Amino acid sequence: SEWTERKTADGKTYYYNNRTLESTWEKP
Repeated sequence: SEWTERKTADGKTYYYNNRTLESTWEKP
């Protein structure tokens, strides 16, 4: 488990990063 791919009710799969505390919306 490296990146959190979770679906927010907005209909978006947001990649939230709690490892370094960063919000990523574009997959590296």
